[PDB]
Amino acid sequence: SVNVSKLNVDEFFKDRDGTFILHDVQKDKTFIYNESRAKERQTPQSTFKVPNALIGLQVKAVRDEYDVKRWDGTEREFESWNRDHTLGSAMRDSVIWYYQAMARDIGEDRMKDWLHRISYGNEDISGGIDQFWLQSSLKISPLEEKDFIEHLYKEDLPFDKPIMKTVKRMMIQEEGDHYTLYGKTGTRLTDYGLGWFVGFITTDNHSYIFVTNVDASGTAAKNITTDILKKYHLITN
Repeated sequence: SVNVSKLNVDEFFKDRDGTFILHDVQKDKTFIYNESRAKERQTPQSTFKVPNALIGLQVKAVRDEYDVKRWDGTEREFESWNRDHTLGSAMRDSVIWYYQAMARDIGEDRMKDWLHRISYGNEDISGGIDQFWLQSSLKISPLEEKDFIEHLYKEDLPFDKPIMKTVKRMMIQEEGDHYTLYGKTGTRLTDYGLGWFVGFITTDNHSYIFVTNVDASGTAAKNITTDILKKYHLITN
């Protein structure tokens, strides 16, 4: 099994400004590439869909991963956004409008209370109930994102356990024969100059929490992550 203290990911960050964090759950060891950036609080983008979904389910703003919100008919920038969505499909396709509707239903008071309860970054929602995670007031460091995802993995958060199971299932990106990859991307869609992929991977007898944060798109962040996990024989088939 991989010894994360001996990782090297230099080849995947050439000509990039990024950080990579990998935590071995069973061996309780953490590798960090670019610790300075790992400590820098940044806007979470669609990585906020993870805590947003937990809170929205917990307060019954939405019923389950299948809660349908009908598309209003307005053509938006991405084709995948221009159809009816559910909590789960809107996570998979980063459908901002769905999560904005849910955030408005959660409301400022409950959102503030929950972000304080889970100590999510600077907890700053002053940018607006349906805007604060989108290159706005809320900021969280890559290491803080790793801690949050690790708490979700271990279910050391103050949510009902079935809600945490549901949201983790909504994060499934690839279900192979020998591994399951969970994750959420985020991108700053103005310049595509801030990108995230946060999540975890399970194999037989091993699991790992990861965060990639980079001066590129969320897709680039995800591809860097999967390249690293493949290199170390965690993503196989």
